[PDB]
Amino acid sequence: ASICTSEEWQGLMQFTLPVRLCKEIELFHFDIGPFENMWPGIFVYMVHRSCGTSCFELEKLCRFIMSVKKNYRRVPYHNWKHAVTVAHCMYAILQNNHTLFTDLERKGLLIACLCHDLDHRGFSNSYLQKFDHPLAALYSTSTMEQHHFSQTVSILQLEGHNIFSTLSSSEYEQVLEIIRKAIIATDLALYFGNRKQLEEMYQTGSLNLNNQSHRDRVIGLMMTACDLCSVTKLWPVTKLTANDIYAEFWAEGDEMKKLGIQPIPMMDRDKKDEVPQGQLGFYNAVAIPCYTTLTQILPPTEPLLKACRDNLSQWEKVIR
Ligand SMILES: CCOc1ccccc1-c1ccc(-c2nc3ccncc3c(O)c2C#N)cc1
Ligand SMILES: [Mg+2]
Ligand SMILES: [Zn+2]
Repeated sequence: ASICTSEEWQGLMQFTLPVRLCKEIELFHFDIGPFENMWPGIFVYMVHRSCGTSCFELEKLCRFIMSVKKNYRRVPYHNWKHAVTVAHCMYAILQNNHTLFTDLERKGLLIACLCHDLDHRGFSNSYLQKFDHPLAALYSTSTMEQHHFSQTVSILQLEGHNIFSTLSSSEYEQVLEIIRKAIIATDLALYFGNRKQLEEMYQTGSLNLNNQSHRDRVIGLMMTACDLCSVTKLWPVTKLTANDIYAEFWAEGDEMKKLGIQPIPMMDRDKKDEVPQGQLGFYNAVAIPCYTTLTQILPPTEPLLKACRDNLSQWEKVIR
């Protein structure tokens, strides 16, 4: 794994954060998009507010963040901006439900959100598994997700990067399991089963947050809520993000075509006309149920569902 220069992390320590952004960052609709130079700084701020000013030794934290940034590729969608967008959505969830989660979970989840797509190559799990890529031989299921977690550990086991070193033997193992389960939950393939089980546990009153399996499941749905949060931003932001998702999906579809294989419509740039109906189906089948279940379990997350419904109405306006 790549190591950040000393200039990078030292520049991060002195980073302030405009006072006008302090109130803005707490809101679910917050789009980091216009503050590029501030993103690593935005992450420090979020960790300090949620976990406390002395949770991690500033040196190691700033080293970790800048090295996490350096290991993200210059892909159109699954890049550094995506990692920070996802961590910000988690920050907002955690702030709005602060005491339902422990100090370890809050630090584990923020770190996992930032690391969740580490070293993403611009390719899906279906692609890598179809074209027998080495990563697909090393990890049978949740291919990239298993690699993203492996990349997290590689950054942790770097000189002066171990942000969890002050925890106990027990706690370090706990935080690493929280991170692993959270990163694996970002594999959309696992989501459908997860969401169905939670809807069942909620509608029958059996859901219990103290039950570790039920807990891991709620945490899993939170990771999904964060990973898909572009659908919860203001319409022009959601639109702009859709261009980046497509830029990546269509570059994948192009590689498949060169190998004489027809990609699914979302990865086919010749099928752009079906983008509005494709977005519509995704909202109806994935996004809406995700936020609906999340709102039932964690009511202060309701603005995510409202913003997703608002965007569903927008795609509906595009179709007509
Ligand atoms: C998958 C997660 O990516 C996202 C993550 C976050 C937000 C949106 C998305 C998202 C990407 C592509 C599409 C999409 N585009 C299509 C284009 C043409 N024809 C069929 C299509 C289609 O069926 C689908 C589907 N679903 C839908 C949703
Ligand atoms: Mg991912
Ligand atoms: Zn992601």
